[PDB]
Amino acid sequence: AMKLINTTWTHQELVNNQLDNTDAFLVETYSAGNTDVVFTQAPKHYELLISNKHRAVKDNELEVIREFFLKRKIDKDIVLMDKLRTVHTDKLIEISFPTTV
Ligand code: NA
Ligand code: NA
Repeated sequence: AMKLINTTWTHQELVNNQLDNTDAFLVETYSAGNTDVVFTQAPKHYELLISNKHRAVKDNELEVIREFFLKRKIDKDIVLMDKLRTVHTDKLIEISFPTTV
């Protein structure tokens, strides 16, 4: 089955572009097979950007990716879990996780 692979080490342009020009203070990238994930933390919000150049991203994929970040990467204690926002477009899913701090 499909595992999330941290690919940050070979996305150093993108990591730095996002750190220097955005409110993000953490930027990481991951593969989920041929699906690409960008994960960030900034004051007041974490973000996941999930996209797939070839195909629509499937619902079970979304669920596996989301629950991986929630379990491993996101401090749920500061997240506003009733205020999650998920924007679904054609080949792009955007999940916002507001935070107290
Ligand atoms: Na920044
Ligand atoms: Na963020």
